[PDB]
Amino acid sequence: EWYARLLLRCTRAGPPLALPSGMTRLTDHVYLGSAEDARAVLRGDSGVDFKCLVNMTMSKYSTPAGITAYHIPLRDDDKTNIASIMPALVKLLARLEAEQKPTLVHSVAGVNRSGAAAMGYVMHKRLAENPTMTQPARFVYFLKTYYEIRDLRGAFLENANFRYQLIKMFVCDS
Amino acid sequence: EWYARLLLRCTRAGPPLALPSGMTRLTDHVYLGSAEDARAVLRGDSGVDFKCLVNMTMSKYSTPAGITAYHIPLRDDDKTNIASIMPALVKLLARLEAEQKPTLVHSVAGVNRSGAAAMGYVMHKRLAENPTMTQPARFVYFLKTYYEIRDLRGAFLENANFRYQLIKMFVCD
Repeated sequence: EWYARLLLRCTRAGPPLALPSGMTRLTDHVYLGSAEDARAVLRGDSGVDFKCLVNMTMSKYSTPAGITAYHIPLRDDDKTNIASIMPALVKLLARLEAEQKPTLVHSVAGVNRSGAAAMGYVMHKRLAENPTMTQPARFVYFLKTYYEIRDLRGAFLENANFRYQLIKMFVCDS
Repeated sequence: EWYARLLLRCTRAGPPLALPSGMTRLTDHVYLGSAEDARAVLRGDSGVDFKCLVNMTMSKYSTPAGITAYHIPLRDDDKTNIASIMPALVKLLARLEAEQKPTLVHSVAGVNRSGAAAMGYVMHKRLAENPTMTQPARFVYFLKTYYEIRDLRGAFLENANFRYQLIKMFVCD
């Protein structure tokens, strides 16, 4: 696909000029964070009453009472497949959002694995709101949204493999 | 102005890996070239029976009988508004195309001033044929067209200011 490769290049932002510092609230109940943000939730040091944790790192952890952790172990590399994880994950995040359950999606740096989940969910939410959205409209929305989140976080979805898989799923596919 | 800055991210192709070496036919009657292509037409050494030349350089020239030269004085710098003259230039190129006059749009390197006219005219022609094209559709078409022409010419519309002005005019507006 030409438009997919074009968009992957449009979103090749080069090296991060800042690293994520703090969690970012993507929707009223979905948050994007790092291992540092996840650790703060687990210590009971968070200012948000998180009900769910979406762990996209290799290492599992125990959760205190009242917090449910969903473990999606992924490697931040160029061959990892996220095409079958993403449809289930965006549906899960949309269900937690609808249930008004504050959720933290995280991975070690809070950049690539969790960033891919964050991008997928934001794309999914927009398409749920406008299911008629054309392929060029989806293309431009992905572009604008990618740079909008990257502006807040400094580093976001740098992994070209994941970004391409997300472009294929939410821009190319109807 | 805010929307145009993303497409400008998309068309930052880096350094040219080749420079234009012959004219490029953009449409049935509109061609893009350099000073070298313009001088070949004027010597009667061209392979096309050109009826018009659109000179987008500061220096004017004389034309042989049967050839009409339109002079659009522009400099290739970061202090030029190419947008100011673009609506009348695309309107002129569309009229020459309709009159079926083979036309050569040129500037010294055949990259930036004539490249901006070439990009503007291709955008204009597409929108005239497809007037329902949406802003994202215009965005993607500009992007695809920019890389298509750059692939053929090596260097094309490298001047970021002209490229941004063209995005604003033909994609945003």
